[PDB]
Amino acid sequence: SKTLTIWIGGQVAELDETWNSVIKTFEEKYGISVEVQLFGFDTYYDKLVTALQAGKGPDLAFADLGGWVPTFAEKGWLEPMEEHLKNWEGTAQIWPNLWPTVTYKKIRYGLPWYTDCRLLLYNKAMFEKAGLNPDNPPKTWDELLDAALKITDTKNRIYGYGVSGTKTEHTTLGYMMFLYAAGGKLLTDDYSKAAFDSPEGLKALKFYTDLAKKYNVSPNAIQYHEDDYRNMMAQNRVAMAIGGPWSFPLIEAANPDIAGKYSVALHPYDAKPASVLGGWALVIPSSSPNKEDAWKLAEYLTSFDVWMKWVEEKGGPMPTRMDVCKKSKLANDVKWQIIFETFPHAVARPPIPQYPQISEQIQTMVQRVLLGELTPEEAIKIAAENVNKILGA
Ligand SMILES: OC[C@]1(O)OC[C@@H](O)[C@H](O)[C@@H]1O
Repeated sequence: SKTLTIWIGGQVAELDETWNSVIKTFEEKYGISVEVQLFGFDTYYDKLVTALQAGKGPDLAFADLGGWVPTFAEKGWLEPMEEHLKNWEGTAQIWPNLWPTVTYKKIRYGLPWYTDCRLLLYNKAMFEKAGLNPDNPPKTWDELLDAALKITDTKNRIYGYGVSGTKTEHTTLGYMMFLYAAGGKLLTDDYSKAAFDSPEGLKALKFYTDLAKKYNVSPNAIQYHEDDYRNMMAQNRVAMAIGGPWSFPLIEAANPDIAGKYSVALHPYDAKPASVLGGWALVIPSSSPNKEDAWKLAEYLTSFDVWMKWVEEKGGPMPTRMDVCKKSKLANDVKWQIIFETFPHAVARPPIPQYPQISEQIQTMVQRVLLGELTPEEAIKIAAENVNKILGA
């Protein structure tokens, strides 16, 4: 009596014409009507939590691979998908580093649908205009700073490197990119304790925020993040940001003339190369009255034919299926060589129910420094203390 309802969230929800085509094909094939709701990234967690707490909303929902599935599963909000995955042809094709991201107490509660890792996204034409070689992007923090300073011309609203400092996950991810590039870690290996209140973590915090505050190579970091910077990049106003394969269809939609005029590279680093893992899974709420049809939709959406067509048309994000990654023409593109080589090393946000609260502490830490309310030393002390209380609660 309830129409099958899917909630699609995050940046990929902008590809609404592609989604409509995909869903219509499903309806034709299965004779099941689908109610679709699309959600922007920045408020999607709060909306999804609101619904799951109430026992209402979707039969199938997007959930971030960055800790949401363990958080929801711990509460009993999600239907287990072990039995379905055991019987599904596709299971052995999902990149294996993705299964821990949707696992709670050795049970899988989500089906990874797209994935990514984070990289330097940069604008070739802007490098060239500044007298830099586009095909030789910065490899180190020192080179990143030099290139960012050389490109920046704030008087003409031109910026070398966009720093995310909003109260959004992008800011945590930005800090993590620099933390791991400095040879630090977010939590201890057993997740019991904060690990970022270290000399490495301080160095990362100071450089990430200095790019915005001292060196002034970013638009206002308190107001803007990765997705804003990608759109500015399409206008040739921001030369470098953190991004990845989801960025590709989106930047090309914003400015079709930018095709071929942007690329990706391993993000510049200090002590160690770093990348962070991301993406979205499909989950079925335990309160759904339509659980079997919801699985049928998940199965269809994560099928070979659907993902082959998606990649053919849109060129991103990265399929969670190995066979599509390997059999599609993605590998012909140099952008994708870099992605496939980096992905297996990408570090994961901790797959624990505490993660969203922890991310909130990292966001606040960065913001308070950017706002001049706290020194990096003061901010990182407080954040780590709060994370340890969260983990001990
Ligand atoms: O694909 C980009 C993305 O949606 O950005 C936000 C992250 O939290 C997600 O995991 C994903 O990487």
